[PDB]
Amino acid sequence: MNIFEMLRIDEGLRLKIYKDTEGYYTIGIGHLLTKSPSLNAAKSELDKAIGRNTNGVITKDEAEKLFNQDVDAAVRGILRNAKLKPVYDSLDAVRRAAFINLVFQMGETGIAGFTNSLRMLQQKRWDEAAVNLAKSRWYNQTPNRAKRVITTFRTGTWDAYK
Ligand SMILES: [Cl-]
Ligand SMILES: [Cl-]
Repeated sequence: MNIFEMLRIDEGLRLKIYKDTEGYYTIGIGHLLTKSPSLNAAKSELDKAIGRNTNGVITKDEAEKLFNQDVDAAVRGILRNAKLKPVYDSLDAVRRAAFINLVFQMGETGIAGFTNSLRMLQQKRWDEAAVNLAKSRWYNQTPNRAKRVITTFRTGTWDAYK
């Protein structure tokens, strides 16, 4: 198991524009297109991201390409972020994948306040961090995915995902 397979389980793959859990226009492997309500604004962004007139549909290859870009940008953002970087550095390989998942999902941004959880993770207080992470809109909105991520942080293994 690796970050790609992990996120592919969490996000699924859809080749036609769809709405995500928050109601946003998405495509592929969790690739957010726009937060606007307009399906046309979504088709426009999609064509712009693909470099072709897509009519809201892409191929598996095109989906995989967006995915590779997005994981690369997720990692790079973490490494550029002064709050994130030290946590990431401190973690083992599995837990690093858990942190990447969290950022892919919610942006460098929204996780902005796992301030307390982040300090807990850096300190390696696994159980306490898992408890703190669970007190979040994140956990309440997408409880099954949150549980898997949380378990990866607690345990440092891929058990939640076999
Ligand atoms: Cl893009
Ligand atoms: Cl879920």
